[PDB]
Amino acid sequence: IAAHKGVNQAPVPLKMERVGPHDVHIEMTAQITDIEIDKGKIYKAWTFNGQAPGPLVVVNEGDTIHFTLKNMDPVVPHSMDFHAVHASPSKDFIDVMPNKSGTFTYPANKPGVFMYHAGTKPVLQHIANGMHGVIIVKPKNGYPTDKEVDREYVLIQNEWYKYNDMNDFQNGVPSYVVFSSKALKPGDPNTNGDTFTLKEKPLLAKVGEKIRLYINNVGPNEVSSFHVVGTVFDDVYLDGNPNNHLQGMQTVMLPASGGAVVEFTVTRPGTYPIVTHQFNHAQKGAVAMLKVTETGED
Amino acid sequence: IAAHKGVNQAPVPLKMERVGPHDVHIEMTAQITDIEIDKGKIYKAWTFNGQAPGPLVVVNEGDTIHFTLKNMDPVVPHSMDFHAVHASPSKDFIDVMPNKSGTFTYPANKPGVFMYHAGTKPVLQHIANGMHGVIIVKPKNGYPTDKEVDREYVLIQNEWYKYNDMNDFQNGVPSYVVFSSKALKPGDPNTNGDTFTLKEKPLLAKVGEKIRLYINNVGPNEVSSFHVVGTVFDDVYLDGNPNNHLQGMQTVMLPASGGAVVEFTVTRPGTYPIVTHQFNHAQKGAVAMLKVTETGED
Amino acid sequence: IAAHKGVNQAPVPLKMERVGPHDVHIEMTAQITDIEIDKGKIYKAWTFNGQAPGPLVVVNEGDTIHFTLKNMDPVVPHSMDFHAVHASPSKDFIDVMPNKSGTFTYPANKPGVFMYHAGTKPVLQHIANGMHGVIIVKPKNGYPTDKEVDREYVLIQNEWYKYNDMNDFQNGVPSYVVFSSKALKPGDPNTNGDTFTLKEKPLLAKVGEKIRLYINNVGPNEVSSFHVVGTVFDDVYLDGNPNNHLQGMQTVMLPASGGAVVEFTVTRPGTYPIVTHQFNHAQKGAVAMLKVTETGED
Ligand SMILES: [Cu+2]
Ligand SMILES: [Cu+2]
Ligand SMILES: [Cu+2]
Ligand SMILES: [Cu+2]
Ligand SMILES: [Cu+2]
Ligand SMILES: [Cu+2]
Ligand SMILES: [Cu+2]
Ligand SMILES: [Cu+2]
Ligand SMILES: [Cu+2]
Repeated sequence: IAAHKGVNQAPVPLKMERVGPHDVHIEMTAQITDIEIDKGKIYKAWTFNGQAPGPLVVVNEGDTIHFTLKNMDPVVPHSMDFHAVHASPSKDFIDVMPNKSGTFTYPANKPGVFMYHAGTKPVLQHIANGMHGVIIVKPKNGYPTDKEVDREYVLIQNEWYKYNDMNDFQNGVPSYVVFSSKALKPGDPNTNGDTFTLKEKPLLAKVGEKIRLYINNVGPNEVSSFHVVGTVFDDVYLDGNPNNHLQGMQTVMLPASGGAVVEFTVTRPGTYPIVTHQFNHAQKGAVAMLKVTETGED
Repeated sequence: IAAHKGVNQAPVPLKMERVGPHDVHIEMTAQITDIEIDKGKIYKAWTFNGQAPGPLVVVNEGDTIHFTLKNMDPVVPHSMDFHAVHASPSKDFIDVMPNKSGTFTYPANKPGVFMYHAGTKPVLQHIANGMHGVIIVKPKNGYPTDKEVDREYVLIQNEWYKYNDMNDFQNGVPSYVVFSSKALKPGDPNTNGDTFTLKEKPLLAKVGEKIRLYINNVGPNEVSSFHVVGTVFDDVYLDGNPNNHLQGMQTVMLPASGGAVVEFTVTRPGTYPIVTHQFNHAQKGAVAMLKVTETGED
Repeated sequence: IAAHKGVNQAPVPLKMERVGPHDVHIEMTAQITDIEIDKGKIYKAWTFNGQAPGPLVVVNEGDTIHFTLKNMDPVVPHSMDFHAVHASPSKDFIDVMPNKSGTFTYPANKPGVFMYHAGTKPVLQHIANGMHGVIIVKPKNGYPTDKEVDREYVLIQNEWYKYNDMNDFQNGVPSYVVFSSKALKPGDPNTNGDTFTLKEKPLLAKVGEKIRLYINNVGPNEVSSFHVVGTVFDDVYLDGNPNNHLQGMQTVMLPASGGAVVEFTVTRPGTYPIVTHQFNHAQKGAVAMLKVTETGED
């Protein structure tokens, strides 16, 4: 796109603030930002807020979201679709023009780990170019294993294709499949979908801890066979709904846009790979690392 | 196939009649019928009764099916496999020769949403050319959410490939992935697997209604990440068995031949897309529409 | 690999012996063995013990495994990863050098049907070349349907690609997808992943029996849509954990490395195909047969 040549808009922080016991304001941008998806490989991504996947959003079950999208893209309109919400797509997920802002309101009445993404036609084009992310809706009454969990992180899986190539998006194998982590608390890593960061800078944990991961496979195209090497998932909640409760899974099958809450215990010090067991995708980037130390540091 | 050149057998209505409290007769054809799978693109499909996917069959849990296949194909034998039934495949799912009829009897003792398809070797060839469909077996004691449902439809997902090309069937990406709807009651739409009909003529519903969809992904080759934009599935019964009960799913992962009953509420007027979240497949046709109005009409 | 030219190491039997009420010794080899994966097609596979998939391992819930790998490969190091166990991957799943042995100890504290595989980088290369298998961990308190089961078998699904071709492994469609069976009791078939053996020499059962299959899809890359023609799965335990209990499924979706225990009744004499319903994979080998006779013999 001619109007994107040379464009690299610095990331803009997510803005959220609660405005009522059950109402939250959220302000995001659509912007064009260069991301290093593999060593030496820059992708001029279409993003929310300069991250791909976009920034993490967390709300409570029953919150109504008052969402504003500010479109910084000079020529391409964009929109927002939250899987968490009940809304009219043709009224509430509509396009925002270049250099304009739009505000939309809708309720998040279901707990879980939901994909969000741009909903502008062709949707495949907007997602593949990077306009995806996760919103977590915390269950009012928690998860029955809440009191067993020592530490938690968010992981997202996505693919990257040949740059803005709709033929490749529809008919080709992914060039890269990647994990990224999004921060839940101060001190947590916050990364983009790439082949290397979570290998060189693993997530940290302590020997003996039970770890919870909030995970989603945003695609656009592949399903995911999610597995942590050296453990078994004690408990799994499909899409993060506390009722969808499985136990003792080695691997969790996730649809495109599929989410889960998974919990597992790390019993020994060492480095534990995290992968999608579809190992062609793991070979093309989709391996993260969890470093388990005696203290949780290092 | 030389004997199929110029052949276009007009669709023949499904014949069903109950013959006992737990016995039902079913008569279908195998026939060669031109179907417009994309605008300007005719596929000379191998079909049951001139539809692809074939006509909807509904029986009750515990019904024994007395099934007759009349093979109108001038040269290719065909057969029928109902996933709903217990049967001997080598005795009951056997080939019917051109211009011949065969009758087979077997019980449907499990509730749910089952694929049916031709079982003639090579099975891939018969399914890919269009010989697939759904049979629903209604649970004797219903679903626990039966009294919450306001309206219901059937949706089927299938792929189309290069015409009768076994290399493409085995090794290539689908040319099209499509939704079709099959009528449950008088007035319901009844369509074929194509890229456009359910976009131009959406399914209809009323603001505030809870909708049930009986769905199956007949393939032949892909899995499906089934999602309705702007809602969350309140309740999901995997393969339509009332015991396989999930709640609050954003997206339902379906194997090839996999079925489900899904229920969701539409809270606002508008047009709600229905897709497989594997968006390369959605881009190649697999998007339907649900139009929600104040009255349910229009 | 030059040092593999002409190499064909005869299969070596698995060695297992119990050494305590909750401790078991296991000794396996890594070796290079020619396997006929399709008629006239030899694959010089990287294997455990000269089989691909490797030999079946069965232990009890709560057993600690004292595992020894003897690496017979003249030049390539190999390692072992059991999905059943809790372990430190960077200490316990480490490489064993050519002509060396390594011993590792870890507990199997979860019931189910688990993949095992070599964990040497690049892992895709070792799995695709044949270093995969299944370990079953029997539940301390069994399955609630144990008393209904008349007969049981193990089936594994895997793919084969162009010989040791990392480009094909990552980016290409499988050349073959295959089933194999591993013996649970004296007299059971024990076969390798190929396109023909379980067609020409089907598994045997008796009319009216309820059959249990322990199944795993080891990949490396594809998911599986597991289906037995002519029946419906009465009961399914995902990953073989008794808590993950589904009923009345036509087809069971399995991730790469995904496992299940499935149970179904065969009501009539005949030959029942077993397939992955992703029929491009079935067409390329992934069809087995179950022959049901009045006596269970023949
Ligand atoms: Cu507001
Ligand atoms: Cu966009
Ligand atoms: Cu979506
Ligand atoms: Cu009759
Ligand atoms: Cu046919
Ligand atoms: Cu079938
Ligand atoms: Cu020992
Ligand atoms: Cu190896
Ligand atoms: Cu593994």
